[PDB]
Amino acid sequence: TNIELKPKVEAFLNEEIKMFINGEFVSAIGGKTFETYNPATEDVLAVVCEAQEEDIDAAVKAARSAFESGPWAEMTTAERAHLIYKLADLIEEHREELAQLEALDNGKPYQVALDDDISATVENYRYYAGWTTKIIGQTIPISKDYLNYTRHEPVGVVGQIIPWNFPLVMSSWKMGAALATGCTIVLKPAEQTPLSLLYAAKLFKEAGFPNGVVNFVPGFDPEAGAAIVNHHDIDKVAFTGSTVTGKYIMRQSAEMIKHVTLELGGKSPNIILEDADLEEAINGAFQGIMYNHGQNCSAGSRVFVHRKHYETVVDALVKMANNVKLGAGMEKETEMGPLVSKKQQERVLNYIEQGKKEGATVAAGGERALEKGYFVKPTVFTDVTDDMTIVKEEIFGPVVVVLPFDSTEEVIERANNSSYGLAAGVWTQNIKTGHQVANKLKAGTVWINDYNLENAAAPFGGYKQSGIGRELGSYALDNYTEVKSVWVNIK
Amino acid sequence: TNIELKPKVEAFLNEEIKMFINGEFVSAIGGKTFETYNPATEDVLAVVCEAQEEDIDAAVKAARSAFESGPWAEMTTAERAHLIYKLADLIEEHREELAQLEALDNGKPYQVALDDDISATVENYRYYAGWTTKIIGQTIPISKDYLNYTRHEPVGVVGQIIPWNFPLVMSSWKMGAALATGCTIVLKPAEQTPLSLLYAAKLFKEAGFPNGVVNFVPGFDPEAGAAIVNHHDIDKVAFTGSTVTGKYIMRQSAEMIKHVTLELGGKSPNIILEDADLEEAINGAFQGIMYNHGQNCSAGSRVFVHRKHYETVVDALVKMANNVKLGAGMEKETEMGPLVSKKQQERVLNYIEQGKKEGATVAAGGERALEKGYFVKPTVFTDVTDDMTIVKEEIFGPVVVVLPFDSTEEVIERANNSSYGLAAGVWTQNIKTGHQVANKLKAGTVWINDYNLENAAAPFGGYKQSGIGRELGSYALDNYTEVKSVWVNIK
Amino acid sequence: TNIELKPKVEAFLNEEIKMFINGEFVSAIGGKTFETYNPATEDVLAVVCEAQEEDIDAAVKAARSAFESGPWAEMTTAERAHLIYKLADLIEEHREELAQLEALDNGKPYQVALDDDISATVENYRYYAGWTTKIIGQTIPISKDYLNYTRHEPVGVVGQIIPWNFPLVMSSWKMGAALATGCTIVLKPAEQTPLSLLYAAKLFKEAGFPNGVVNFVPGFDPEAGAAIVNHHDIDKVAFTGSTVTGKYIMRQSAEMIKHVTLELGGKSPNIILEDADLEEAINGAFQGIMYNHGQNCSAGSRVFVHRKHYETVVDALVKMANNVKLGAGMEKETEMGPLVSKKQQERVLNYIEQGKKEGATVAAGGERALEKGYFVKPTVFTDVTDDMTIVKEEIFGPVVVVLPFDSTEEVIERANNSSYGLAAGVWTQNIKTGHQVANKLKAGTVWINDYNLENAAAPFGGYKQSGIGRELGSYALDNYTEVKSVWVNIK
Amino acid sequence: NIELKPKVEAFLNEEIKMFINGEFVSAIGGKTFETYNPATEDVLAVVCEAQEEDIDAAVKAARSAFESGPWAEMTTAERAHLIYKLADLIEEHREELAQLEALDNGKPYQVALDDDISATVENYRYYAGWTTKIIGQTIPISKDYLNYTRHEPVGVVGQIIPWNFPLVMSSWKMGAALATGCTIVLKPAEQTPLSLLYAAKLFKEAGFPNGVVNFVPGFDPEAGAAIVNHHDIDKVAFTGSTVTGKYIMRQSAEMIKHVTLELGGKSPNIILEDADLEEAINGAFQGIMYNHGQNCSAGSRVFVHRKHYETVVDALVKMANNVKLGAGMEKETEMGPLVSKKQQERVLNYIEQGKKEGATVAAGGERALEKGYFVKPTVFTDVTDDMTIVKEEIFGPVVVVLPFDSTEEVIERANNSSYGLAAGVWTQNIKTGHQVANKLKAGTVWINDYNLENAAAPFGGYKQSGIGRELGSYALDNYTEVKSVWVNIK
Ligand code: NA
Ligand code: NA
Ligand code: NA
Ligand code: NA
Ligand code: NA
Ligand code: NA
Ligand code: NA
Ligand code: NA
Repeated sequence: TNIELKPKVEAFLNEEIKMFINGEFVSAIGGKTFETYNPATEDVLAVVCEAQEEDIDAAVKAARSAFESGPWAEMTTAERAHLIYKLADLIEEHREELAQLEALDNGKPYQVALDDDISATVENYRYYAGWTTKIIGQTIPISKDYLNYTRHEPVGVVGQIIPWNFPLVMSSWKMGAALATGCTIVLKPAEQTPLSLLYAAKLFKEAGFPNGVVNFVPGFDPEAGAAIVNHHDIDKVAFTGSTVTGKYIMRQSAEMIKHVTLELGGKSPNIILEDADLEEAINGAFQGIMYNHGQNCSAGSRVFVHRKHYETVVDALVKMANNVKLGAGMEKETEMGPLVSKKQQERVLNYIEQGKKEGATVAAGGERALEKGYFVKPTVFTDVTDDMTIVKEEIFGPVVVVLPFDSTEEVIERANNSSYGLAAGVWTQNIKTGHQVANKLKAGTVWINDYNLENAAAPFGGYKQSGIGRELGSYALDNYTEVKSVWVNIK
Repeated sequence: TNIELKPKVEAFLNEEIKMFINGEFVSAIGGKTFETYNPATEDVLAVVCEAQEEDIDAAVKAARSAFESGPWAEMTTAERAHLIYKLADLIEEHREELAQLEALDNGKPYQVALDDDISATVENYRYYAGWTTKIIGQTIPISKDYLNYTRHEPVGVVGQIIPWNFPLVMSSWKMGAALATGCTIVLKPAEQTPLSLLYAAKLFKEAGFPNGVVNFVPGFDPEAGAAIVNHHDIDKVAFTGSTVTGKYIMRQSAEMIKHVTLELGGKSPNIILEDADLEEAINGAFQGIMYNHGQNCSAGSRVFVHRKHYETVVDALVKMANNVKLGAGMEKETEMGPLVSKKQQERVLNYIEQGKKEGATVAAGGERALEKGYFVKPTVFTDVTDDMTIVKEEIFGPVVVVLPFDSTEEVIERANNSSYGLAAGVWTQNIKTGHQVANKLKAGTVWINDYNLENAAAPFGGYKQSGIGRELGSYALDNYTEVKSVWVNIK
Repeated sequence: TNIELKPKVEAFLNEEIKMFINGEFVSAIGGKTFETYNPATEDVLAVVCEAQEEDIDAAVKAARSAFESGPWAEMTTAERAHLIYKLADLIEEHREELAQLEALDNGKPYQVALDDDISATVENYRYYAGWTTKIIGQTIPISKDYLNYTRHEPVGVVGQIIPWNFPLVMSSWKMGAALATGCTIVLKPAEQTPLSLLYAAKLFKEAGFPNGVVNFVPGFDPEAGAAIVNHHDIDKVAFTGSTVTGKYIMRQSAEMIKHVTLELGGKSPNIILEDADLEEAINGAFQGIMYNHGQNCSAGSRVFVHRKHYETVVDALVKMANNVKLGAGMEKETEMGPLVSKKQQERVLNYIEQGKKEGATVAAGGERALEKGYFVKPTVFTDVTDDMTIVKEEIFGPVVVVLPFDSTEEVIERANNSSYGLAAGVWTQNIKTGHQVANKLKAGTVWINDYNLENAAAPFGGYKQSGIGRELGSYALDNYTEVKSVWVNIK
Repeated sequence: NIELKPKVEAFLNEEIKMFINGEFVSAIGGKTFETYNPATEDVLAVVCEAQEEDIDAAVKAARSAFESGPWAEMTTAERAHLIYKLADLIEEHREELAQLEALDNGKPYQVALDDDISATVENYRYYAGWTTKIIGQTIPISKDYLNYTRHEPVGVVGQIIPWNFPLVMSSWKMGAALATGCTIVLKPAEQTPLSLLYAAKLFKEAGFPNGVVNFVPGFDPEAGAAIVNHHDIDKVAFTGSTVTGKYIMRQSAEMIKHVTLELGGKSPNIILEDADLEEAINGAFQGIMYNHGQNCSAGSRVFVHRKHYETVVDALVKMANNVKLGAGMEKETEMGPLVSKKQQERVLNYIEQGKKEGATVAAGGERALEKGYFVKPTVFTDVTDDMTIVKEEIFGPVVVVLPFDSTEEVIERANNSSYGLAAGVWTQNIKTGHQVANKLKAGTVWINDYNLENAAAPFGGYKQSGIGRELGSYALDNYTEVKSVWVNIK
């Protein structure tokens, strides 16, 4: 039993989905299109204009112009704040449309898209609306003969690329901080998930964003992706997605000495210590990995359990795994949707095979589910060791690896022995051991007796090969900023 | 008349010069040595142990181990501040020694190595010892169910590579900020100028630095340099030198998703507007380019002159160029010493040639000077245009191009039309013009009615191809930190 | 002639004006009422419920209980930020009603209350709405054995008392910062101008403020004001008004060791140096004193003019003083309305007399104007000396004193020679002088080539007897915060 | 028996001079007063006595040093250097300063050396580092203006400090004020002027230009009032009794002088049911007995969960009777005398008042030894919230121990006080520690510890325990005026 389609999403899917360049909704200069799918049913869900290299130079020129002259270059910070703020309101106004688009286009459940994704995107904008007037430089006291101050100047035209797992919320992670600073934007959504953002384009127009401040260019990584990465007149690039493609972007960026920001993958450890509150910790371990179908860079894909509790938690995770209600995002019953694509499904089925072939046991799941659509069963793997492919590599599906350990110093050593370092979970009732452990984990975010919490105000990012830089909080601003130290001789 | 050699610099130079690894003075593991020259006389100044890849490896291991355990991992921020402070005192103490080594090894005049270099380095250390206790994170008010806090953790083992133009002071730009955050160090000084730093090693030992906190690995870019940029166990990398080599570093760093900071070359404009205080602006224009033999990334290598004053400044720059007293850095009368090497003298005479062949006029200088040593005459070029190699590329010598202009909007445009953006100078008595112009120039440092000022407390660095990141100031600390977001569930 | 009453101000004025306690519009417990006047006609404007000691108690209990429990105490910073922003929207929707109310009740011209007062009140609440999410504390690295962190906790219930010269805007200076930290508020408007704020009360309720977060108690200083400064359960106090009463408030606050923030009077200098753009400076000097009929603690009430220009600026100010069009605030052609009260007209006419008695000359104005109304003619005094009453005391009317000077060193001395230090203006085209002079003036804000500019983002407050603390900008938050330093032993 | 350092003997062999305008001077009118050794009750030294006219010479010297000459023209680096040189000298003279503290204040030598001197050295080192990092803001409002703020030194500051940590308290005051570029008129307590007056040599030697610091010993109604009421002092800072604080703020009002106050307390130290009991017992005991209880943030109220009450009472009584009482300059002393006759009497009198309202003295409750201002460490039992000794700052080694049955009950009883200086929480639970910390109305909260202070971390009172914070970056704001500059560039 189904969620009735919102009239505005009907009217929107009923037509070719246009790109948004220089204030206008447009086709690709050359007329190419591509299809996005409903991953639950595998039908074409919409036909979308495809940005080629040439649509990207157009988007760069519009952003370059909006950055140098016209209202965006001349507004006070109070006016810019006010724009970002009205955007937040219109989005909030269209919350149901956007959540349906996310459910339909990404696959995730409607009600979680609404409660989590949409509300976070709104609040992110609202939080960044707030920074615009508060991005301060320094005055530095050095000597009587000089006034010394710094300016935090927006770097300019920003190229941003985002993946398909939290489409709209990620557009906001990118654009809220970049906009707060006065930059202009050329942003490409993922091929699997363009609809969320191109719908939101209506909302930027209604809010009154001047022409060119924001430019949305959907398409493929080798064409629209590359053309952004390689553009001579883009001042800075931010990317989230595969550790692999990150390497590429940094390499390409070398050429222009362009600042890079990278939010990449993870194999984040979720540590249940001997004195954890097991009630809570089991739920955390399960939510840790299963939330968004495991399609989450910071998923707790390695669940470490003290030996005392090992069997209890395996038994619980197994029971909860076989209980998940799989089905369509737009069906009210659904607890976990399908994976985003056929390719994504095949890759995680592959990993499960490698798991088996390496000698690990599947204690639940391990295979596809349902009649059509890209589903996989929640999977729990057991009898696992540290050097196994499934324990080392990011799978990006509802697949968890559970790992006994015997001492605190041991679990920190094994949690840290990864070139990933996005996130980590620690479950202990003890005040001393919670901080001591959090301190010693090499990870950008540590939750003590929780997991998977994000907020506009708290920075998020990787150590080691999980990333360069932070997004969210005050920290994300520095990425979009170029520091100028002015010395005024006054002797 | 010669500056008399210091007893301690004589003893140091009488022996093979050792590397500094894990608290110990040592030879290269394979016993290789290389020679470093006195650029005034072309003699061998010293023989120096040469670090190979395996030496770099021993430096990383010693750094990794001083980072994870032992006194440096365990001491309070106050004990760390004190070490850095005592270091600065010890340097102040051996100031004449270090100044002679800079005169001898690098070439610059003794007195200016004493008053500028040694003194700035001492001051940089003292400024940074002050940060150690004040490196602060946030507590973030989000919700009554969580304590949210960030930690600024040292990134770990830091690979650092510096050039030959301000050898000691440049070692402090790297080490001050890094050590202040708790980081550990493997640092390579330039093949041309290893002595300052290797002498200074005595002082880190004497100050009581724990073993392996700091490691000094003299040698070549293809060997020691590459081994640092490629090492898998180095967490972060910092480099200053050619935009050329910067690109290579950034590209290799991509493999490991390693954070990079780059301080690179410039073609910095020094702009003399109509209402300049002309007597002042003339000296700033001459000093802007001639200071340190023009071997200065932020040299005012393009002097822009409002047309009314163009002839006047040229004549002055010519008369001044021809009066500089060239000689050995250890002779008392010397105002400008030799260029650092035969290679550098060739690169610069070459640029001058290209200058002549593209139609520019050599108004003063234009050739080598004296019987021996790597000397080039201070050089003034007129009848230049924006598209000339000599006006577009970094020469890295005492060579200046003078350009007339007719309007402020014109000179703004022409100053900015460059891939570089390290520094700029503007001279004007007017309150509005000063800041308007400063705001409009794309440059990491803008001096209004001054030039070439640096201080520990003020960040320095390039826009565009002049770099990524900042050194000095609070800002430099961010380069050596990883931000950890901790969520403490208190529901 | 006349601007017609808005329907909603008509409805509001046909009725007894109710107070606002604990989310309810109420009468005084004892049912007392008082009158407020149109200063243009002397007519009764409205009758208003009069808060007594018992009404303050009821207000404080409601604020205390809204601080300790219920939605305001539970809600996230995001929700709290959102309430403050919806408030600002409503104030903007009612912009015309609020401006009429201000013109009618305080006396200033409608157009300026609308363009200045209301828009600045909107912008102040928009600005602080952004802060609630960014009131950050510190994590302080001291020793591995501890976690150190500080929380900025809201002080609690705060008592705020404001004057009559900018009634609504001044309510936002106090409440914007206080509410952003999560404090609750008991606020008393001036007896001359309660209307704005009590109309604004609808808007707090309609925006969804929880019961008791905000409580408005109109009345008199000996009853309602006194009950506020003396109340044992009010945690913190903030006042703006005469230096005299500030003294009283600070004294009284000593008995409870209560943080005080005071915003008081001035005798601010506006200084025209030899190389000023004389045209902009003349206008700047005239607006500086004449804006808001001189009822402005930071009015440029001593105009210092370099000798070469004295006569020119005296002529122009006399002519300008003679030309201002005096009229009711609700007549469309009026440039300056009347002073707020009979008492105020009397005090300033008295100052004028005194000025005359001490041997100063009245170059313009110096007497009442029109048939009815608390009007006073814009007034210019010449032949003044530094120890005269009129040049030392705050007059709070459209009365200015013009003094010649001969050197920069001289005018700095004379400007600073005052117990006041609220503000200062300097007019010069020279980049050195503008900064030199502004560095040496003892004033909380200094305008170089302008005057009377305020913005939510820039701090305002006085040196010496002009006050304690700052309002506006990030700085104002500190006044409403109590710093907690937490030590977590993790040994 | 610890022997006098030769430079300490030299210092005490002479009348003790004030320090004004870089000069060691006698009082203009020639008055002197005595300071005593509170272990032996003999005069320890005869000190020049500052009168109103001396404070007035000090303010002039200070005003002049702020407004012109080297202290007003130095780079922040030069100024930092002077502060660091001071810290070194203090460290060089650590044994001398420690002995003076032990002799003048009464505290044990080893503690004076290990705590007081090292803390004061650290404070100056810490603040020397700030002088270069006192930054203001550049504020992006509009393109027509450059907006920036300067954090300027407020000017000549007036500082008054108590006798319980004489040298460290001179640093909490001077460190942050000097870092901002202010100049100083400082009065040490009449009971303990010596450390400061010795340290004055080190300021001169470090190269402080004349009149940057000026030290004026004497009495609160003469030198003290002169400072608070002086027309040319820009700002005032005081630490001492809640009562003198009211007077200070009261007087300060007349000139709209910024006040910073650090005052008394009755701080709770709360042992919950899941504390580590061995650790919480030691902390409860140190928390009150450290520095003989003459410590505004002494945990003078120990709340114990009912389950553990009798256990901790037993241990506190045992440890209270174990402390070794004696002279500060004697090798084995763990706790010395109170600072004066008047203090010893105030405290015995609080003891009487507790007995007579019905509390039981489970240990101590009377003077100790033949001569000197000693009182036995004292533990109070059968106490209720209502009693004098439980509401009022006693300021001696006297603890009151109270049972509680619930976390809500103890939080409310801890908070039910006009004080809020500090608090301690003992519990092994991660949630409970931060919830409780969050709820206590107190400027610093220690979780599983007590009495920790460090130059980096703010210290200060809620409610009547003070206004403002000292230490940390926070302290700088008290010594600063914020100037907001607008530059029209339209
Ligand atoms: Na799709
Ligand atoms: Na990384
Ligand atoms: Na050399
Ligand atoms: Na750059
Ligand atoms: Na009225
Ligand atoms: Na004041
Ligand atoms: Na004494
Ligand atoms: Na207080």
